[PDB]
Amino acid sequence: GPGTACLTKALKDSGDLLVELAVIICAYQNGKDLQEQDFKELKELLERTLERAGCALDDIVADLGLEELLGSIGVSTGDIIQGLYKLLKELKIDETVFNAVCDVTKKMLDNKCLPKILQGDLVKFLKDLKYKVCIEGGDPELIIKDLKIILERLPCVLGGVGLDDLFKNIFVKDGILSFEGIAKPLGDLLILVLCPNVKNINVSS
Repeated sequence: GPGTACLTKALKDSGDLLVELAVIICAYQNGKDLQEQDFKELKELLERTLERAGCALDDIVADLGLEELLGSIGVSTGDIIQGLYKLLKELKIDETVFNAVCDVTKKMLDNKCLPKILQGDLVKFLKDLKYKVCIEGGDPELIIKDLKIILERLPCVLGGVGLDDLFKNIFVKDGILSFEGIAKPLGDLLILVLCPNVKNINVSS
């Protein structure tokens, strides 16, 4: 249908749609003890994300067939998410990218980052890491400074460790960033998870 058609083309366009959808889908699927307002905001984010790509969620829901009669007034967001996920696989999306984004999203939820995922801030975070942190030929003192600015806007990823104490434990050592003491979990997340993800995806600054 028109909704699936629009989505199909939109995924082939230069943009962040696949990554953004993966975040939304995996947040819905993995979030723990989600509030009703969380579910409402996730749907609003899906609607907005599709609109920005030139598509309408209503059209997609029509094509998923969720709107016939059925045993409810309205369509459940869970059904939309599961339908959308199945549809994406039918459209042969890059599941390597999808799964890598999904795994990252899971880790960010475990750090209580949902309120910021809801604000659409996660893709922004990956963009900043891609161009300011996970880079080649960078000045490590400058990278430390840039990381400080970035994390200050997404403090949930610090996992309760204050920014000030975290950076008491981040040093240049032998030309590479060194994450010592209480900063080691953050360093692991960057080095093992986030930097490989942002190198994998193509996304604008």
